[PDB]
Amino acid sequence: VLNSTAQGQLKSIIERVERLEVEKAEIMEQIKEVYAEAKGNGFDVKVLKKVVRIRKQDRAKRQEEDAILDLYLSAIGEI
Amino acid sequence: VLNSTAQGQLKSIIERVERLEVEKAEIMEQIKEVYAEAKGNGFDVKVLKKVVRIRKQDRAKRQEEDAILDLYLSAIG
Amino acid sequence: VLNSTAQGQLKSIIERVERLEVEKAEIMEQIKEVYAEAKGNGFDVKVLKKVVRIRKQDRAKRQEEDAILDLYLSAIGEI
Amino acid sequence: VLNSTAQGQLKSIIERVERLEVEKAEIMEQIKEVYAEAKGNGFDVKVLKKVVRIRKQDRAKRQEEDAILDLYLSAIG
Repeated sequence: VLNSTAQGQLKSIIERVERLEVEKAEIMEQIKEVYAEAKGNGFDVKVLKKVVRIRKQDRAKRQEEDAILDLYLSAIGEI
Repeated sequence: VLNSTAQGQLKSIIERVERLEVEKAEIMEQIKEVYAEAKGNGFDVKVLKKVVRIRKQDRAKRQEEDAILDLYLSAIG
Repeated sequence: VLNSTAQGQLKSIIERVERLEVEKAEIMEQIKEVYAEAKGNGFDVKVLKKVVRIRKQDRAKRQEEDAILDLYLSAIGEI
Repeated sequence: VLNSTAQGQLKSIIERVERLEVEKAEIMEQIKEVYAEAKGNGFDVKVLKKVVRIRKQDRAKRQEEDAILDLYLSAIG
Protein backbone atom coordinates (compact mmCIF):
# COMPACT_ATOMS: atom_id res chain seq x y z
CA VAL A 1 0.00 0.00 0.00
CA LEU A 2 0.93 3.69 0.14
CA ASN A 3 2.39 5.04 3.39
CA SER A 4 2.41 8.62 4.65
CA THR A 5 5.43 9.43 2.49
CA ALA A 6 4.16 7.74 -0.67
CA GLN A 7 0.72 9.27 -0.14
CA GLY A 8 2.29 12.72 0.02
CA GLN A 9 4.34 12.03 -3.09
CA LEU A 10 1.33 10.79 -5.08
CA LYS A 11 -0.58 13.98 -4.28
CA SER A 12 2.34 16.05 -5.59
CA ILE A 13 2.52 14.07 -8.84
CA ILE A 14 -1.13 14.73 -9.66
CA GLU A 15 -0.95 18.41 -8.68
CA ARG A 16 2.25 19.00 -10.62
CA VAL A 17 0.98 17.23 -13.74
CA GLU A 18 -2.38 18.98 -13.55
CA ARG A 19 -0.75 22.42 -13.35
CA LEU A 20 1.36 21.67 -16.43
CA GLU A 21 -1.68 20.39 -18.33
CA VAL A 22 -3.35 23.76 -17.69
CA GLU A 23 -0.34 25.57 -19.13
CA LYS A 24 -0.34 23.24 -22.13
CA ALA A 25 -3.95 24.26 -22.75
CA GLU A 26 -3.04 27.95 -22.61
CA ILE A 27 -0.39 27.48 -25.31
CA MET A 28 -2.78 25.42 -27.42
CA GLU A 29 -5.34 28.22 -27.10
CA GLN A 30 -2.77 30.82 -28.14
CA ILE A 31 -1.89 28.77 -31.22
CA LYS A 32 -5.59 28.70 -32.08
CA GLU A 33 -5.73 32.49 -31.73
CA VAL A 34 -2.85 32.95 -34.17
CA TYR A 35 -4.66 30.85 -36.77
CA ALA A 36 -7.84 32.80 -36.05
CA GLU A 37 -6.07 36.08 -36.85
CA ALA A 38 -4.51 34.57 -39.97
CA LYS A 39 -7.91 33.38 -41.18
CA GLY A 40 -9.28 36.85 -40.53
CA ASN A 41 -6.57 38.32 -42.75
CA GLY A 42 -7.34 35.98 -45.64
CA PHE A 43 -4.89 33.11 -45.12
CA ASP A 44 -5.87 29.46 -45.61
CA VAL A 45 -5.47 27.92 -42.14
CA LYS A 46 -5.41 24.34 -43.43
CA VAL A 47 -2.49 25.15 -45.74
CA LEU A 48 -0.66 27.04 -42.98
CA LYS A 49 -0.95 24.02 -40.69
CA LYS A 50 0.54 21.86 -43.44
CA VAL A 51 3.45 24.29 -43.85
CA VAL A 52 4.21 23.89 -40.14
CA ARG A 53 3.76 20.14 -40.54
CA ILE A 54 6.23 19.95 -43.44
CA ARG A 55 8.83 22.08 -41.66
CA LYS A 56 8.83 19.72 -38.66
CA GLN A 57 9.74 16.70 -40.77
CA ASP A 58 13.25 15.77 -41.90
CA ARG A 59 13.88 17.40 -45.28
CA ALA A 60 15.67 14.38 -46.77
CA LYS A 61 12.91 11.93 -45.84
CA ARG A 62 10.21 14.42 -46.84
CA GLN A 63 11.67 15.02 -50.29
CA GLU A 64 12.20 11.30 -50.85
CA GLU A 65 8.63 10.41 -49.89
CA ASP A 66 7.22 13.24 -52.00
CA ALA A 67 9.21 11.87 -54.94
CA ILE A 68 7.82 8.35 -54.62
CA LEU A 69 4.37 9.86 -54.17
CA ASP A 70 4.50 11.77 -57.47
CA LEU A 71 5.56 8.56 -59.22
CA TYR A 72 2.56 6.61 -57.95
CA LEU A 73 0.03 9.38 -58.58
CA SER A 74 1.10 9.93 -62.19
CA ALA A 75 1.16 6.16 -62.75
CA ILE A 76 -2.59 6.01 -62.05
CA GLY A 77 -3.26 9.45 -63.54
CA GLU A 78 -3.85 11.54 -60.41
CA ILE A 79 -1.21 14.28 -60.76
CA VAL B 1 3.28 35.16 -56.08
CA LEU B 2 2.40 36.88 -52.80
CA ASN B 3 3.33 40.55 -52.42
CA SER B 4 5.71 41.96 -49.82
CA THR B 5 2.85 42.57 -47.38
CA ALA B 6 1.38 39.06 -47.50
CA GLN B 7 4.89 37.61 -47.55
CA GLY B 8 6.04 39.41 -44.41
CA GLN B 9 2.91 38.46 -42.50
CA LEU B 10 3.09 34.83 -43.61
CA LYS B 11 6.58 34.55 -42.11
CA SER B 12 5.43 36.07 -38.81
CA ILE B 13 2.54 33.61 -38.57
CA ILE B 14 4.69 30.52 -39.10
CA GLU B 15 7.41 31.92 -36.83
CA ARG B 16 4.89 32.66 -34.09
CA VAL B 17 3.12 29.29 -34.35
CA GLU B 18 6.43 27.41 -34.42
CA ARG B 19 7.48 29.33 -31.30
CA LEU B 20 4.35 28.33 -29.40
CA GLU B 21 4.88 24.74 -30.54
CA VAL B 22 8.34 24.63 -28.98
CA GLU B 23 6.93 26.17 -25.81
CA LYS B 24 4.31 23.41 -25.86
CA ALA B 25 7.05 20.84 -26.42
CA GLU B 26 8.81 22.08 -23.28
CA ILE B 27 5.66 21.66 -21.19
CA MET B 28 5.14 18.17 -22.61
CA GLU B 29 8.75 17.43 -21.65
CA GLN B 30 8.16 18.62 -18.09
CA ILE B 31 5.14 16.32 -17.82
CA LYS B 32 7.32 13.40 -18.93
CA GLU B 33 9.95 14.29 -16.33
CA VAL B 34 7.34 14.09 -13.57
CA TYR B 35 6.13 10.68 -14.73
CA ALA B 36 9.73 9.53 -15.16
CA GLU B 37 10.40 10.67 -11.59
CA ALA B 38 7.26 8.93 -10.36
CA LYS B 39 8.27 5.68 -12.06
CA GLY B 40 11.59 5.94 -10.23
CA ASN B 41 9.76 6.11 -6.91
CA GLY B 42 7.87 2.93 -7.79
CA PHE B 43 4.67 4.46 -9.15
CA ASP B 44 2.72 3.12 -12.13
CA VAL B 45 2.82 5.81 -14.82
CA LYS B 46 -0.06 4.27 -16.77
CA VAL B 47 -2.28 4.33 -13.68
CA LEU B 48 -1.16 7.85 -12.77
CA LYS B 49 -2.19 9.17 -16.19
CA LYS B 50 -5.64 7.64 -15.69
CA VAL B 51 -6.04 9.33 -12.29
CA VAL B 52 -5.38 12.69 -13.94
CA ARG B 53 -7.88 11.74 -16.64
CA ILE B 54 -10.39 10.62 -14.01
CA ARG B 55 -10.03 13.82 -11.98
CA LYS B 56 -11.15 15.85 -15.00
CA GLN B 57 -14.72 14.80 -14.17
CA ASP B 58 -16.37 15.36 -10.79
CA ARG B 59 -16.60 12.54 -8.25
CA ALA B 60 -20.41 12.44 -8.27
CA LYS B 61 -20.94 11.69 -11.97
CA ARG B 62 -17.89 9.42 -11.82
CA GLN B 63 -19.37 7.00 -9.31
CA GLU B 64 -22.79 7.33 -10.96
CA GLU B 65 -21.37 6.17 -14.28
CA ASP B 66 -19.46 3.34 -12.60
CA ALA B 67 -22.63 2.22 -10.82
CA ILE B 68 -24.29 1.66 -14.20
CA LEU B 69 -21.19 -0.17 -15.42
CA ASP B 70 -21.30 -2.70 -12.57
CA LEU B 71 -25.05 -3.00 -13.08
CA TYR B 72 -24.41 -3.90 -16.72
CA LEU B 73 -21.39 -6.11 -16.05
CA SER B 74 -23.29 -8.11 -13.43
CA ALA B 75 -26.33 -8.44 -15.69
CA ILE B 76 -24.30 -10.07 -18.46
CA GLY B 77 -22.54 -12.29 -15.92
CA VAL C 1 10.10 3.98 -62.29
CA LEU C 2 6.97 1.85 -62.68
CA ASN C 3 6.68 -0.33 -65.79
CA SER C 4 3.53 -1.69 -67.42
CA THR C 5 3.41 -4.56 -64.93
CA ALA C 6 4.10 -2.45 -61.83
CA GLN C 7 1.65 0.19 -63.05
CA GLY C 8 -1.06 -2.46 -63.35
CA GLN C 9 -0.23 -3.80 -59.90
CA LEU C 10 -0.34 -0.36 -58.28
CA LYS C 11 -3.81 0.26 -59.70
CA SER C 12 -5.01 -3.03 -58.19
CA ILE C 13 -3.61 -2.17 -54.75
CA ILE C 14 -5.52 1.11 -54.59
CA GLU C 15 -8.75 -0.41 -55.92
CA ARG C 16 -8.58 -3.39 -53.58
CA VAL C 17 -7.81 -1.27 -50.52
CA GLU C 18 -10.49 1.27 -51.43
CA ARG C 19 -13.16 -1.44 -51.74
CA LEU C 20 -12.25 -2.83 -48.31
CA GLU C 21 -12.33 0.65 -46.77
CA VAL C 22 -15.91 1.01 -48.03
CA GLU C 23 -16.86 -2.27 -46.35
CA LYS C 24 -15.15 -1.14 -43.15
CA ALA C 25 -17.35 1.95 -43.21
CA GLU C 26 -20.48 -0.16 -43.61
CA ILE C 27 -19.61 -2.19 -40.50
CA MET C 28 -18.79 0.98 -38.57
CA GLU C 29 -22.17 2.39 -39.59
CA GLN C 30 -23.93 -0.78 -38.45
CA ILE C 31 -22.21 -0.57 -35.07
CA LYS C 32 -23.47 3.00 -34.78
CA GLU C 33 -27.00 1.82 -35.57
CA VAL C 34 -26.88 -0.77 -32.77
CA TYR C 35 -25.90 1.92 -30.27
CA ALA C 36 -28.63 4.15 -31.68
CA GLU C 37 -31.25 1.47 -30.98
CA ALA C 38 -29.82 0.87 -27.51
CA LYS C 39 -29.98 4.59 -26.72
CA GLY C 40 -33.57 4.62 -27.95
CA ASN C 41 -34.42 1.83 -25.51
CA GLY C 42 -32.92 3.66 -22.53
CA PHE C 43 -29.38 2.28 -22.35
CA ASP C 44 -26.35 4.48 -21.63
CA VAL C 45 -24.25 4.25 -24.80
CA LYS C 46 -21.09 5.55 -23.14
CA VAL C 47 -21.26 2.80 -20.51
CA LEU C 48 -22.01 0.15 -23.13
CA LYS C 49 -18.93 1.19 -25.10
CA LYS C 50 -16.86 0.82 -21.93
CA VAL C 51 -18.26 -2.67 -21.35
CA VAL C 52 -17.08 -3.65 -24.84
CA ARG C 53 -13.77 -1.92 -24.10
CA ILE C 54 -13.25 -3.85 -20.85
CA ARG C 55 -14.14 -7.19 -22.43
CA LYS C 56 -11.47 -6.72 -25.11
CA GLN C 57 -8.67 -6.32 -22.57
CA ASP C 58 -6.86 -9.16 -20.82
CA ARG C 59 -8.70 -9.93 -17.58
CA ALA C 60 -5.54 -10.42 -15.51
CA LYS C 61 -3.98 -7.12 -16.59
CA ARG C 62 -7.33 -5.32 -16.30
CA GLN C 63 -7.96 -6.51 -12.74
CA GLU C 64 -4.40 -5.68 -11.70
CA GLU C 65 -4.57 -2.15 -13.11
CA ASP C 66 -7.99 -1.57 -11.55
CA ALA C 67 -6.53 -2.64 -8.21
CA ILE C 68 -3.62 -0.19 -8.36
CA LEU C 69 -6.08 2.48 -9.50
CA ASP C 70 -8.33 2.07 -6.45
CA LEU C 71 -5.25 2.36 -4.22
CA TYR C 72 -4.20 5.69 -5.71
CA LEU C 73 -7.70 7.18 -5.79
CA SER C 74 -8.42 6.39 -2.14
CA ALA C 75 -4.97 7.67 -1.17
CA ILE C 76 -5.92 11.15 -2.41
CA GLY C 77 -9.58 10.78 -1.43
CA GLU C 78 -11.24 10.27 -4.82
CA ILE C 79 -13.01 6.92 -4.37
CA VAL D 1 -30.37 -4.86 -10.56
CA LEU D 2 -31.75 -4.97 -14.10
CA ASN D 3 -34.82 -7.12 -14.73
CA SER D 4 -34.98 -10.11 -17.07
CA THR D 5 -36.09 -7.91 -19.97
CA ALA D 6 -33.30 -5.34 -19.70
CA GLN D 7 -30.82 -8.12 -18.95
CA GLY D 8 -31.65 -10.15 -22.05
CA GLN D 9 -31.48 -7.10 -24.30
CA LEU D 10 -28.19 -5.93 -22.79
CA LYS D 11 -26.58 -9.25 -23.70
CA SER D 12 -27.86 -9.05 -27.28
CA ILE D 13 -26.45 -5.55 -27.69
CA ILE D 14 -22.96 -6.46 -26.50
CA GLU D 15 -23.04 -9.72 -28.46
CA ARG D 16 -24.12 -7.91 -31.63
CA VAL D 17 -21.57 -5.09 -31.28
CA GLU D 18 -18.78 -7.54 -30.49
CA ARG D 19 -19.75 -9.51 -33.60
CA LEU D 20 -19.52 -6.45 -35.85
CA GLU D 21 -16.17 -5.61 -34.25
CA VAL D 22 -14.72 -8.98 -35.23
CA GLU D 23 -16.12 -8.53 -38.74
CA LYS D 24 -14.39 -5.14 -38.78
CA ALA D 25 -11.19 -6.78 -37.54
CA GLU D 26 -11.31 -9.18 -40.48
CA ILE D 27 -11.60 -6.32 -42.97
CA MET D 28 -8.73 -4.50 -41.28
CA GLU D 29 -6.73 -7.73 -41.58
CA GLN D 30 -7.48 -7.97 -45.30
CA ILE D 31 -6.26 -4.39 -45.78
CA LYS D 32 -3.01 -5.32 -44.04
CA GLU D 33 -2.59 -8.37 -46.28
CA VAL D 34 -2.82 -6.16 -49.37
CA TYR D 35 -0.19 -3.75 -48.04
CA ALA D 36 1.97 -6.68 -46.94
CA GLU D 37 1.67 -8.08 -50.47
CA ALA D 38 2.48 -4.69 -51.98
CA LYS D 39 5.58 -4.36 -49.79
CA GLY D 40 6.68 -7.74 -51.10
CA ASN D 41 6.45 -6.45 -54.67
CA GLY D 42 8.69 -3.51 -53.75
CA PHE D 43 6.02 -0.89 -53.07
CA ASP D 44 6.18 1.71 -50.29
CA VAL D 45 3.29 1.00 -47.93
CA LYS D 46 3.50 4.43 -46.30
CA VAL D 47 3.21 6.15 -49.68
CA LEU D 48 0.42 3.81 -50.79
CA LYS D 49 -1.67 4.70 -47.73
CA LYS D 50 -1.26 8.38 -48.59
CA VAL D 51 -2.45 7.81 -52.17
CA VAL D 52 -5.64 6.24 -50.82
CA ARG D 53 -5.97 9.20 -48.45
CA ILE D 54 -5.32 11.63 -51.30
CA ARG D 55 -7.88 9.99 -53.59
CA LYS D 56 -10.60 10.68 -51.01
CA GLN D 57 -10.64 14.28 -52.26
CA ASP D 58 -11.16 15.26 -55.90
CA ARG D 59 -8.21 16.16 -58.12
CA ALA D 60 -9.34 19.75 -58.68
CA LYS D 61 -9.38 20.90 -55.05
CA ARG D 62 -6.26 18.81 -54.47
CA GLN D 63 -4.09 20.74 -56.90
CA GLU D 64 -5.74 24.00 -55.85
CA GLU D 65 -4.71 23.43 -52.24
CA ASP D 66 -1.20 22.42 -53.28
CA ALA D 67 -0.89 25.57 -55.40
CA ILE D 68 -1.42 27.67 -52.27
CA LEU D 69 1.10 25.53 -50.40
CA ASP D 70 3.86 26.18 -52.94
CA LEU D 71 2.86 29.84 -52.98
CA TYR D 72 3.35 29.95 -49.21
CA LEU D 73 6.49 27.80 -49.16
CA SER D 74 8.15 29.96 -51.81
CA ALA D 75 7.14 33.17 -50.02
CA ILE D 76 8.88 32.12 -46.81
CA GLY D 77 11.91 30.95 -48.79
